[PDB]
Amino acid sequence: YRTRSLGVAAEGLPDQYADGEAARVWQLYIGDTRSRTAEYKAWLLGLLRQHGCQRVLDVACGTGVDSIMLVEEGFSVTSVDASDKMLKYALKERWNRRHEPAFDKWVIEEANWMTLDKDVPQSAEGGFDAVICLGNSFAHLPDCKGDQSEHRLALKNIASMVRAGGLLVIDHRNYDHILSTGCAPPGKNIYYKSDLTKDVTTSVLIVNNKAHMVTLDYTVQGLSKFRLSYYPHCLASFTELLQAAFGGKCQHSVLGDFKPYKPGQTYIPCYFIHVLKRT
Amino acid sequence: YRTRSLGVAAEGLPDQYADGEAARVWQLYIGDTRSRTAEYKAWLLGLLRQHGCQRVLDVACGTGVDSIMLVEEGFSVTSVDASDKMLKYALKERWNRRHEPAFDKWVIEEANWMTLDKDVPEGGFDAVICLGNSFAHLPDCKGDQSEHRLALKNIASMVRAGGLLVIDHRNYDHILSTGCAPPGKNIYYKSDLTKDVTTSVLIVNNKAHMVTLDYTVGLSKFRLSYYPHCLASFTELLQAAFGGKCQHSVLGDFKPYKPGQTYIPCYFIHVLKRT
Amino acid sequence: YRTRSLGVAAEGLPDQYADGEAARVWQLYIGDTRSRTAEYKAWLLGLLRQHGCQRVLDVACGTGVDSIMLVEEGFSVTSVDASDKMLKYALKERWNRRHEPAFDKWVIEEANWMTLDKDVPEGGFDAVICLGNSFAHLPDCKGDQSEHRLALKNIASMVRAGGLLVIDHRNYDHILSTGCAPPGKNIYYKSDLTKDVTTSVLIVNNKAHMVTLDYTVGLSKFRLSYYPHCLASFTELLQAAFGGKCQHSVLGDFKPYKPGQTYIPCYFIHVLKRT
Amino acid sequence: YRTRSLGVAAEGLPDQYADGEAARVWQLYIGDTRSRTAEYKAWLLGLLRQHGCQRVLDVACGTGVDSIMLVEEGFSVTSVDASDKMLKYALKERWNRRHEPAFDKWVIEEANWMTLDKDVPQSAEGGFDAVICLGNSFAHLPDCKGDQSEHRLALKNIASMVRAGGLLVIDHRNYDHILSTGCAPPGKNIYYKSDLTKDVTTSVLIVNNKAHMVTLDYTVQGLSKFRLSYYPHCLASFTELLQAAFGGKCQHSVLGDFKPYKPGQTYIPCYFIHVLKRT
Repeated sequence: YRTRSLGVAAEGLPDQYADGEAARVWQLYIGDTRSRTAEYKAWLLGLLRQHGCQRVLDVACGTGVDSIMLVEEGFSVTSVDASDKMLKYALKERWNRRHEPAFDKWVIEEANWMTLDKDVPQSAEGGFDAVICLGNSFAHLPDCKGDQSEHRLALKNIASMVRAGGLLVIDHRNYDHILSTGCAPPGKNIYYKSDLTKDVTTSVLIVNNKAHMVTLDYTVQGLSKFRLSYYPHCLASFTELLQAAFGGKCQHSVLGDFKPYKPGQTYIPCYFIHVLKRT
Repeated sequence: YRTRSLGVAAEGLPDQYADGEAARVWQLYIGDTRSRTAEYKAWLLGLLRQHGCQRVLDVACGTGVDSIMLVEEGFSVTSVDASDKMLKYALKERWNRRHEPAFDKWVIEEANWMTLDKDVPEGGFDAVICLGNSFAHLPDCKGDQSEHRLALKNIASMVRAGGLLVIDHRNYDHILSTGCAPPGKNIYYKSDLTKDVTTSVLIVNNKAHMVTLDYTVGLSKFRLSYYPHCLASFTELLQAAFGGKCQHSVLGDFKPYKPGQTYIPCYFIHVLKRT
Repeated sequence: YRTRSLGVAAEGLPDQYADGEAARVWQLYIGDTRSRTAEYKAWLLGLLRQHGCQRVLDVACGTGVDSIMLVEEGFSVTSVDASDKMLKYALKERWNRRHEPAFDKWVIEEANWMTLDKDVPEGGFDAVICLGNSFAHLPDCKGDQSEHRLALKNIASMVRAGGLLVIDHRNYDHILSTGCAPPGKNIYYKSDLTKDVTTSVLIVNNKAHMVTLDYTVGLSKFRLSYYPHCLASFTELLQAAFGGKCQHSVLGDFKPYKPGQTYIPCYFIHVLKRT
Repeated sequence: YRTRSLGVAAEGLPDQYADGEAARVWQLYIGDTRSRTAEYKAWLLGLLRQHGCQRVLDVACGTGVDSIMLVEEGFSVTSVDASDKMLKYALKERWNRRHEPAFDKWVIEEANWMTLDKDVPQSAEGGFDAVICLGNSFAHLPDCKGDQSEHRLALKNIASMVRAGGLLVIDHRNYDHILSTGCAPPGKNIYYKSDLTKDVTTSVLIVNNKAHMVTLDYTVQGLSKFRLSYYPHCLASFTELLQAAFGGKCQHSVLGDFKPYKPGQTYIPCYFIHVLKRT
């Protein structure tokens, strides 16, 4: 006997778990995007301009921080997420600078990976010049069914957002390394340096000999604790998933931490970033 | 072993229960308010202009529908709610008409009853409204009503000297005594959904303590709960909230209410003026 | 991600909730029955011997304390319950006096009301007893009381031609109307624990539907729930269970009950004889 | 709003989860102890008689099947478990043969590992001749705190049940092998052959690079599904845990599937069985 159904709000009532220890401390966590690194800004801006990108779809924009950078650099951006919880900060900022003309034109909407075609809006045009999905968000999507086919669908829908000749930019942490050291240490984000000091417990879940989940239990120092989970995408496999998603008719390369990656290199990157161009 | 903590979102992941069969029927319920009755609009507009109210605080604005009416009628409105999931529709609409000047000036923020002083953004508000039976959403978790006392004190303190509080509650005198909260009885917004409602009364230690409605409305279920505030007792809660320096009257369904009258109202609305 | 399914034990592991602060206070509650009142013993023994009952079925024997009395008094008793956790104490005691011949012959098995025919182990029982307000444990999950109908039919069918059913329920007429189930009022076993009880009444669609007692008794909490059976309605349930071929009378606290009497009883006991 | 507290029964009511899909199918599972293997009976009986054991403590007797064998072979047995759910079948059988004199003397009680000293009863004597904990039950005990110290305590208490000169017989599946193939296949129990046909999903949980849990999700064929978890005890470590438990004053050896085990041997045993004698 719950007093209200799961997932239903009520006027003057916080939504179900808004108020808990874990929530309060996770918000402190997605509120540390106050230092975009210089190397990241110069590489994303450089890639999108080498390719003549003007219209960009930011998938899983979260708080909207990559997107605000884009809007400020003159791109025509539409930014979507499934999480209303995160989208609220994006929408706030647009509203604050609602009065800068670049931000008037900023499009922000709700979308889900699984229905991404129906959810995203597409102008007197059709087809985005580049679609970005960065910060290791794709890995947030679990393989609930078991065979990865939700990953297949999600990547098909993202794929289909990319116009002919356009780019998909999409990253994951280096799960090869993680599975093999058994750790996902903190302080490694190459997009935004934190200055929070954190401990992390790393839990690796292997089902029937295939890694299936990586779960990180954070302690941040005011001592507090939250948990986030990821699907451990191995490099070789993800590349394939992406290839399948454009049906082979594409050009693919791999960066490790913004730089070209050649298998065997001695530098072990924190992140792998895939840039595909639709042919 | 949850895979993520309760209450923590993730890029490209629906928040925890956004997607359930209850949620997706409750957002049809939150969205069936497309017909503010003529009677209500003429009453609220009347009461606010009779008193010279200009700057208004809408507490628990939910989708912002009363507030949109106020913005359109030339009031200076700040509208708050605790629920981000309802506030999202208010924010959306402001954004869409962001281009009308009245809506540029519409202020919308998060606030919670228990910290209302710190949350809301000068020398008071002229009138503060809390209508649609929103106050009744607030449960008495502790047991002694000490959270309604605090909430009311915070709402109270939003009202400047000489200003108004308008605050309503469904007629729980009558519900408790028939054991039923029937649907179709909102005097503010006429639905055209047809619904069945199961009414559950929870009495703790001989005091009514909760009223829980299980709706059926494409057939499917959700549940909402309410604290059954009795008329005599609410009046007292409000009187305590201004410390007795106030004047109070009671409407039943927009009309003056005299105890004993034969017309049994669906809602009681208190209008208080701070002295 | 539970680590083991709900309801599956494991060598050298306490079953799921055996160890909680509620459990370990409820087993103090199940164990405070060390004083069967003189009045009760003289009544039940009297009623069973008046009627010539020899072979008796104790339904919902719990710790087996009424049954132990019967074994000691020379009856041929089979005692069943659904709960393994309460049945464990019955079984223990039989084992300890396994060496007295009366206890060798004591039959103790698991059974559930809903399949009672298949579960209990010839040509009927002489009397079937269901005392201590155990029947009221059975909730009306479906909504229409169709599970009490089935249960009663199964209990009924345990009673041979010319035999008795003795079955009681607390006075829920009176509880519903004061809104309180006070403690200290068991007429079968006097506690000397001191307890506070919060009484919660749940009324669905104007029918009382559940009574939930939150006990406080070294201070700590547990909760038990009950279906509030009203006297007039229970009588009918029982009449339907024998198909009308039966005779029925009502005691209030071991004494004849005439509607209107000034003595308001704690318990109603039905004694029915199959014809 | 639960209607009764977790863990409290009521007359004429099944206990909380007694009735579910999972329960109903797990009972089918511990009801397959109808074929003790010949090799096991001849080895346990032989070991206990080589050492002159007469008084035996069966820890985690579950349904009581090893114990009934012992009572029938003339041992003075006391059999304990924490699970009332399993103990119920042991108690049933004793009651049925209550009238055989060997079974009259059979002692059956509730005990928990963590309080095992206080819980078990000890005759006009003190100290059991041998204490057995077989069938991989010890592995049922989780490391909830994190540092294995519950294992330390539990093994101290079992240890302390063993009289001077007496034996502790205590086994675990071969978790070395399991962790390394990522599988715990079915059909491997060397004590009781099943004739149920089962599929198993094997899930390995590695926390901060130490294996922490092995969770088995069974499907049995009437198609039904239940889950059981285990702590993955590695051979080298368990031996140490046991050594620590007698404080070094003991004699230890290891069997693999009833036979002597020498590290490096080509036969990979399903189970490791430790026989320690207290000095």
